[PDB]
Parts: sequence; structure tokens; C-alpha cells
Amino acid sequence: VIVDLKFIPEEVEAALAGAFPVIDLADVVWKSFSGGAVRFVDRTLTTRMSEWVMMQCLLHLRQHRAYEALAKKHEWRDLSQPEAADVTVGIMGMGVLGQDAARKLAAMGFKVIGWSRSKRVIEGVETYDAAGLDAFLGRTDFLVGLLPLTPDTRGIFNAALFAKLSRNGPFGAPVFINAGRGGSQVEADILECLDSGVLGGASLDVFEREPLSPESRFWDMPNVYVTPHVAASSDVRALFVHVEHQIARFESEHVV
Amino acid sequence: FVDRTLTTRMSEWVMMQCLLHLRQHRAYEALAKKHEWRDLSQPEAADVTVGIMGMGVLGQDAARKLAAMGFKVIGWSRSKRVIEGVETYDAAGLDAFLGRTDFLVGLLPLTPDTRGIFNAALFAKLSRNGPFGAPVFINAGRGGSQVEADILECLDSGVLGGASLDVFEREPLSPESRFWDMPNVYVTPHVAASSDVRAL
Ligand SMILES: [Cl-]
Repeated sequence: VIVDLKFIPEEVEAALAGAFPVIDLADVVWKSFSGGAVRFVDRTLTTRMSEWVMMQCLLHLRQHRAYEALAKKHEWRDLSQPEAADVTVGIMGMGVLGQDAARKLAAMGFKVIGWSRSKRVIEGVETYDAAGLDAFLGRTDFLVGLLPLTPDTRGIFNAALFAKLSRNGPFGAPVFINAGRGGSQVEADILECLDSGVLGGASLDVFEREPLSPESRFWDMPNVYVTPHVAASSDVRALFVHVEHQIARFESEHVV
Repeated sequence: FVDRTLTTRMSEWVMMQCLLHLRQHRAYEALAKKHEWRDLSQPEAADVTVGIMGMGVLGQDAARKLAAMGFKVIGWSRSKRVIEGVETYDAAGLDAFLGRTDFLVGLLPLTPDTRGIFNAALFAKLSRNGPFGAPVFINAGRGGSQVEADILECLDSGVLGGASLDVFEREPLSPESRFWDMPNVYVTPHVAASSDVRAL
């Protein structure tokens, strides 16, 4: 089997031991069977994404940066701490990813509301539509972006949207979390809102131009968490089980 | 004063620690400090076993929530307990429990049965077969249940790969403690659950 994948080479090399019981062209294609989304539909992407989203909401809720700054000073000091039920997480995007995250955040105690341009009826979650966007934003303390990039979501996360987020929550200023696509945000507005305090903090997994430039100001900011577009990663061992099975079945799905 | 929010608050902290360790937060922050964009190989929660010692109210709440997030979860208590949805181990099953555990979570009360229970000999029985090759220790019960000199020695030797500590043998933790500067140790000042003073 020909393997030409621009993934982590060590993870590919390691995953070949056992797989296809192998012309590895770094010595099945992704920037040379597709390596990602005959396509590969990795069933673990949703649950992986929800781990990242949950982690961001907890990092912000539990004041991780303030406690780490105290730890760096070797200073023992308890801070006033809201519970998850004191914070409304507003999720823009009520597809598979938004629905999974909503359910899990609510089970952890967060108040959760959802938004999509056209109304969706989601069991257990109050949802808002385009006409209800202002009301949705005004209730939201932690804004979570799980939207696709379409013409309707180009630069949707912008200065005016951030200015309509709630300032009535326990931190007095909203937080922005995005793991959809960088084209959905106006990065200059995010930076200016962080500098001005309109946004109290952010978690960004996606950027207008990836990989994020080493000169970006996002890297050093005290209340911004940067991840390199890894909210969900495929396991290459899972890809080969998909290729083995589809190679075997063909010898005995998911054609584009 | 019985603050009804303590359980759910505790589970927030426990969930946060398990995700911080799972998602390699320290490694990604070190990358960010270098302004270096680099993806790391990433297990999913289903690749990690969280073993919770203490299957009272706190342990049960945490176990349920960790399993809903995708973690493999097992529980331990000295007495046999049957807990819906969670595999549990008893006194006789302690060594088996430890050998299956990648992230050890302490949610025990402090009694003569739990005094200094988290010690070098216990850490030596934890799994090294998980995706990081070394176990992690997380404690939010009481500091009297751990032997801090053993935690430090195990971190130095690599017997423990990292830790999250909310409780300590002597609180407040001394400014001279080695815990504060370690790259894979998270320190919180006994705040896994705080009572809301308006409720008092
Ligand atoms: Cl939408």
C-alpha cells in the first residue's frame, strides 16, 4: 500500500507496525483513499471536539490563568469562584458539534443556550434564530463558535457581536472561544477587544491565516489560549483500520 | 453548613485536571511561549483510564461525568460497593485497580484507613501502559492522605509523569515548596470546591 500523508511522521511510522499485515513515501493519501474528510469519516471527531470545548469553558470558569500567575509567585491565595451554573455558555452552531458540546456542558452544570441562523428545535436546549441573535448574545457569558465557514458566517465574530455579549456574568466581561474556522472571525476586532477589555479572554484553535504567524500578538497574551487547530485530531491508526476494512471488503463504502 | 453545590464544584475541578493532562496543556503552553505552531499526537479520552479512590458522593459524581466525556473510568473503595454504571474494586482488588489506572484521582475522606495512602509504594503499582507511558496523580481529598516526599521523589524519578494537587500536608503550602515550579504539576490553594458565602 502506498502511504503519502503530511501528518505527524512519527505517528504514521508507529501506526504502520500492525497495519496492513507498505511503500511509505515519507522514507492512502493526504497532500501527496483520502487521509481525512473514498473518504475517511473519523467517528471520534465529535467527542474529541467536545473535550476541547469543555476544557476551554473550565479553564475560563476556574480562573486557571490567575491561579497559575499566583503559583508562579509561590503565593497561596483563594479567589472568589462562581460555579458553572453562574455562567451561560452560548453556542453558535447547532449542528452535530454544537449539540454534542451543549449536552456535555449542561451535564457539567453550565447554563447553555444555542443559536443558528434558521430556527432549530433541540431537545433540552433553548435556541435562538437570526432575529433572536441580539437576545442570545445579551444572555451569553462564554461565546462558543462551532459554525462552518459559509458566506453567512464570514467575519460573523466581530467587534459589534462582542460588544453585545453579556457583561452581567460573574467576571463582568465575556469570553470568546472558537474552534470552527478562522474565516468566521475578524481577528483585528478580537485583538482590539482584548486590549480594551471588551473581551476578558479567549480560546482560539483557528485563525484567519494558519499556521498563525510567530509575530502574532495572540501568543503572549495573559488571557488567550492558543492551540494549533487541534480541537479534534484523527488517529492515523483508525484511518488504516478504515482502509484495511474497505480494501478487504472490495476484495470480497464512503465513495465521493 | 451543608453547601449543596460542593459536589458539582468538585467535579468541575476533577474534570478540568483530567482534561489538562489528557490534552497536554503544559506542552501546548510551552509551544505557545516559543510562538511555535505544532500539533502533538493526541489520545482521545477513551484511551485513558481514570481510577478514582473514594466512591462516596464525590467519587460517584466525578465517575459519571468523566465517563460521559469519554474516559474509561474505574472506582475503588475498601468495602465492596455496587455502583450503577461504574466498575469498582475493593480492598482485595486494590493492586488490580492500580495496575489498570493511568490517572489516579483521590476523593477520599481523611481517616485512619486513608492516612498517607498515596505513597511511593502505591504510585509504583499504577499503570505505565497508557498513552503517556507514566501515570498522573490528582488529589482533592485531604493532604493528610498523601506522603509529599514520595510525590516529589516519584516526579523526579518519572514514576509519576505529572500531578494536580489541591491539598497538602501543611496548608497553606510553603513558598519554599518544590511543587510551585514543576513543569507537570498544577497547584491550587484548596479550592476544588468553595462555599458561596451568601448561601451561608
Ligand atoms: Cl447557522
